[PDB]
Amino acid sequence: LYFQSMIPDFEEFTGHVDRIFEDVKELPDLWGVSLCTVDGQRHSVGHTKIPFCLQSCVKPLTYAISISTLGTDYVHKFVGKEPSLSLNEEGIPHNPMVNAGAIVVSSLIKMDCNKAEKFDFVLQYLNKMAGNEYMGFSNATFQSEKETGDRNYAIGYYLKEKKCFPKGVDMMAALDLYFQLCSVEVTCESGSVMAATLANGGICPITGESVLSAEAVRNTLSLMHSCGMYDFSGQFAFHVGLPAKSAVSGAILLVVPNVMGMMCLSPPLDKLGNSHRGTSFCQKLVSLFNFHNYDN
Amino acid sequence: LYFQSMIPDFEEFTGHVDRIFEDVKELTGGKVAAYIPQLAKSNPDLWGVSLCTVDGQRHSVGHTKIPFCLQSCVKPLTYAISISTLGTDYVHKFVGKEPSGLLSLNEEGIPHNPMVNAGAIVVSSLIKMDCNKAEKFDFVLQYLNKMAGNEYMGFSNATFQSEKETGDRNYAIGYYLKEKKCFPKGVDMMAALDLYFQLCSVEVTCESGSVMAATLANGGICPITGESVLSAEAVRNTLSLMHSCGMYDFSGQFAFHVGLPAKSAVSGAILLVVPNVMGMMCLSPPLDKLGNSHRGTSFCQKLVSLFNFHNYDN
Amino acid sequence: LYFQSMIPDFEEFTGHVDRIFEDVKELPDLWGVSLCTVDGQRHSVGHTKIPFCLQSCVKPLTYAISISTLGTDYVHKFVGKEPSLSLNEEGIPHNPMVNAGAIVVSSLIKMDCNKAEKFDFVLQYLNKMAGNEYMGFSNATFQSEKETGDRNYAIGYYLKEKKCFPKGVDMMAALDLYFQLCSVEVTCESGSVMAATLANGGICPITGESVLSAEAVRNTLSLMHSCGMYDFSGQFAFHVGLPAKSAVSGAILLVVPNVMGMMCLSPPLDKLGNSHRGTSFCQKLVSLFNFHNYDN
Amino acid sequence: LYFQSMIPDFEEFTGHVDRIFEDVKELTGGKVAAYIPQLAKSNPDLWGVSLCTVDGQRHSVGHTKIPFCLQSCVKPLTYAISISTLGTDYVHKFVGKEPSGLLSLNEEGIPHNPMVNAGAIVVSSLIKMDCNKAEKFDFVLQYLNKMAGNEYMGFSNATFQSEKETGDRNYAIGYYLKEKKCFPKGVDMMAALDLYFQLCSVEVTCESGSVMAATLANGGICPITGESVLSAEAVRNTLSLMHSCGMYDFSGQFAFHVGLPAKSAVSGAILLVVPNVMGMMCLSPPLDKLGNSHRGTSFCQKLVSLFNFHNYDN
Ligand SMILES: [Cl-]
Ligand SMILES: [Cl-]
Ligand SMILES: [Cl-]
Ligand SMILES: [Cl-]
Repeated sequence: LYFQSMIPDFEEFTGHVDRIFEDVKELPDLWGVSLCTVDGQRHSVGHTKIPFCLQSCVKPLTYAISISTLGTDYVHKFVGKEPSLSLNEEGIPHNPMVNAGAIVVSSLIKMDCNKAEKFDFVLQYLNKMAGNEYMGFSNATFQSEKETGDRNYAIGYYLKEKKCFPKGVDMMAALDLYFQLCSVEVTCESGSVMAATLANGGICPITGESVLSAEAVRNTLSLMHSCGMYDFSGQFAFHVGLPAKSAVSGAILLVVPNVMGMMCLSPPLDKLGNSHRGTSFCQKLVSLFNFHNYDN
Repeated sequence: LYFQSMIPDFEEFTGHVDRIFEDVKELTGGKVAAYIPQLAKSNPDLWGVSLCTVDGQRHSVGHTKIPFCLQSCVKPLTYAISISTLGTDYVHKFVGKEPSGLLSLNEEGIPHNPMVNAGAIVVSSLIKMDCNKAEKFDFVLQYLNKMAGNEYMGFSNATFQSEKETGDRNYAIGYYLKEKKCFPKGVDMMAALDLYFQLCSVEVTCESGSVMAATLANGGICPITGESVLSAEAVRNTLSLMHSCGMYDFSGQFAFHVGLPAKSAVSGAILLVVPNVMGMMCLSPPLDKLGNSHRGTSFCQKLVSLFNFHNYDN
Repeated sequence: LYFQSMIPDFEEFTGHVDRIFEDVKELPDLWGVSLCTVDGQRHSVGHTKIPFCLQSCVKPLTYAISISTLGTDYVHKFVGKEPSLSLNEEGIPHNPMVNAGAIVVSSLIKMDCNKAEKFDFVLQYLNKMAGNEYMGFSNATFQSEKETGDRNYAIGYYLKEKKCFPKGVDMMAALDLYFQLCSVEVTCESGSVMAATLANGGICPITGESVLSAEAVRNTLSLMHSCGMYDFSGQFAFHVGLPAKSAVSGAILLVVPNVMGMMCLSPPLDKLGNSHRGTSFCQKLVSLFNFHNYDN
Repeated sequence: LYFQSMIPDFEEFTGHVDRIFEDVKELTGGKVAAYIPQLAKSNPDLWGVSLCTVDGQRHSVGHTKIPFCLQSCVKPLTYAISISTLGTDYVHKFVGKEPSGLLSLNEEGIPHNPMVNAGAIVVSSLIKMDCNKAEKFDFVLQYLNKMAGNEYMGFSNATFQSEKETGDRNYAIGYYLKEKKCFPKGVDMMAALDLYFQLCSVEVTCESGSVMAATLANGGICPITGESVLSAEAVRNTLSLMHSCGMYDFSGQFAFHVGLPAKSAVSGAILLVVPNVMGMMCLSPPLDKLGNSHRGTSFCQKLVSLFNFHNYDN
């Protein structure tokens, strides 16, 4: 019912999406948008079958998995809940959407097990969030972050120094898993289904599978709202007012709660590290359809 | 329809409100700011909650007809008036749109947002710039009256004179804003402070405050009068900034656990908006360390978590 | 004896001073340098009889007077001792050379008395530091700081809010005195004698009068060394290595301990608010004569 | 002549040194860092002071022949070597010249100064860039030997291996410097860390350390050998930065009350320079809250104030 009021006519709605997508082209030239509604209707326009690495787009997914498997109380002994590297007053990374927090979050998953298993455990949730659609792995990107990710090594050693990891966790193992998860590949199409799972309270809308808890989803959407677009997060919360997560790949994972998930891809980044076209497209779509979280 | 799903049964809902109100009485911690024992506003046991739904249903429990000064609760109201009369583009040349950091100016040389004192002082200055002191006040008071559906609205001259004589923090901010050139042309800093102190001294009750909060919950239309008070744009902006900046240093925790637009004040008030459902005003003077009502905050957390009112609840 | 080794031949020394003064002209066009040795020898070149307001150059003088009359222990309950507005860990202005500290310092002087008397009490020390040479007052500058000094009013109200003043002190009275003292006028010639008093352990070298205590002078020279040139203080300490104080008037009060005091005037300021020519002249003079505090 | 005025009578001077050394034994507060009870360096009662005048007179009292690792005391020595071999202009493209703030990079994107770990790591990297690990070490060790007039100089492999295995703070700094591109061309970050950890593990005694400090007091000429070890420019820079950055967060207090170039270390050492008079090395392991020797600092304050050695004493 709520969905029906927000999008009465799907074909008409996709027509407007296409028009905005087109306008935004007035900005390689990779440009794609896919969406998946909470009742499983789909639309892609442009370059939506090209694989690309999740990179930071994975941060809310791993956080949601940690909450789903361990609960809020425990997770947030190790990572904070608000916008900010550095550490906060309690001596922990500010939130799960900044690198230091995402690294700590990564360390929390299946602490009793090895590298291969941790990865496979996360991957099983990601597969289900995507309704078993396209999910790959870029060894090129993985090896590149391993060899050149000095910023993350610096953060890792700092977290270790400040005692920010759970007992018995090897810092280097946690970094290795974090780099692996950043190297998972999706397309706009599969990514949109993941975002739709978050839009749909943690149930994958193309399979009906329960993937994440309501608590995990609520927490994740809250932190995406406030921390999901790096230095542009405040502007985005004000003008667009929806949970989103950006990445250096030029991806934007956007959630419209109880309506749809979307994944946009356009590699060229603005000064704040967010897709120039993706961001502009979100603003135009939300203004036109009154999807802002505080639209009446 | 949407309201019906969020609150299927009003009477049953008010029954839960009453019970939580009662449970929260067990909480006695916190310190009252600017305690004057003769004054009802300083009573640590003052405790009241009122609400007004977007379709005009009402419920009060406890001390809901005791007047108290809006103080910081006026910040989002004056902001909403400025946007409604001048538009986003113009207002936000003079004030920012985001949280500051647990005060200063931002990268563009302007106060971080309308919910911190420096931003609220600038926002005060923007209203009816071509007119005099009396008229600015009356123009704001007319919007406030209408937001409250013409229910109780007073003025505390004692509070006004007290802030004038001892509000050193705000004078420091005022001179700093002047030094950094943060005010519009033709504005006298001292006049803008004077107006800000006046607006902070406007009095409401839980009941009249709840209606102001309901006007925000209802897209800018006062639900007990049908009047179009604020533009939709004004309300949307206001609710966004209340969500992220409305509870001072507790704003992050509140956004995470409660997930609603709220504004706290040193009076121990909490103006809470549940969009498309209701406005609520809670009052309990004893403050926790971050300056927010110990009981009010606890009550909001319990009510919102029981009823799934968090903005991102499924 | 020590002076004799540092400057064996005064006439030869002044000849080099003149040559540097001249070189620096390759930079109104007000430009003057005066010096006064600790044994009372004098040299001026350029515009050394033009009065100008001490402004910030007064900050170390008022601080020295406070120490001389009240002692270190007491003064430094209210003001800190190191480079940094804001307040420090103990809730007090960082040092006497920043505005907030200079304002608090001003408040400490003759607390039991009125405006006129406070001023006259400070003025009696300043007169004696200058060996009774030129000392005036600019009402233009005083009224201008009163009407336009919003930064200082902001600081004043902040100090009052944070309870940084001694008991019973009216903040506005303290600001008024601080603005008055900033408006005291000297020439390069009279100013050089003040600086020579500091170079000579607190005895005015043209009169033999004991003006300030050894403790006051030592403290003052220490803080001038580290805090006396605003954001350029670290560079200056490293390359020049002498106690100096700059002001917005384009003045530089320079002390060469046990050798001489100097006052330079050149109104055009660099980006950090210090006289472009004055600063350059200090660097060249010190490199040539090996006057750096850590020169062997 | 200048020396004669500062210390008119050597024997009388050493007598006062001895008495202050004795008085300071009453101070037992402080905490020993990285306490290993088998190791002499961890003994809270380890207490020694040696000095060497610029004309080569010597005095030791207490535990002055116990080796200990230079740790941070090596920072100003490696810096002085870099300036002496490469010059100010070149070195200070890679490291700043001033105190940081009670860690990060400065406005120009470089470590704040050579006395903080990040600056000392970069300074390490600058030395003999065209050569290998063994040679860099030996080249620095040769200057250190000469600064110490060929007196005691050792190496603790236990300390070196310990920092390699558990120095997480320094690895974090190292990767950050690499990320921000703070090293010269051709330098491997890990090699520079390894060298820095090696130099920190070089051992001296109070006696040999005092001579190194005397070389700095004497314009770069080792006073017990007459050898020209460091350039005048190197020494002047080094003493300036020790004055302002040498005692971590206590540097301001120390500059104000003591007014001399000094460098503290986590070992409880204090290398103190009295220019044109003497070098001194004090050792007492228990540290105050800011990481400086509780007894050493107190002893320096008492000695300097009694003898008027403050740089701005008249
Ligand atoms: Cl790794
Ligand atoms: Cl006023
Ligand atoms: Cl005044
Ligand atoms: Cl290593």
